[PDB]
This record gives sequence, C-alpha cells and structure tokens, in this order.
Amino acid sequence: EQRFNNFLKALQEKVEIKQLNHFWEIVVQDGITLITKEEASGSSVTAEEAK
Repeated sequence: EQRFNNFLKALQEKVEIKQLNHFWEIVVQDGITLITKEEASGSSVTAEEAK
C-alpha cells in the first residue's frame, strides 16, 4: 500500500501528461467515469481523487 500510494501519485499524472486525441480524451473520460483511489497514508490519496 505504500508503493501503491506512490503508484497512485504517479499514474494520474502520467496518464494526464500523455496528451493525445487518440488516447488522452477517451482514456481520462473512462477513468473519471469510474475513477477511485484506495486509502494510503491517510487522506493523501483522498486528495488524489479530489482533483
């Protein structure tokens, strides 16, 4: 869950950095339709899903 918190802190930024119409639009659409972050280091991951 600690490396998992690190992976949460990474993955959202990593997918949002890749800005391609072929990919980014639909991928973040389908993400935000069901986006979720599992608890790790308290509310830090809670901030992750807050933005």
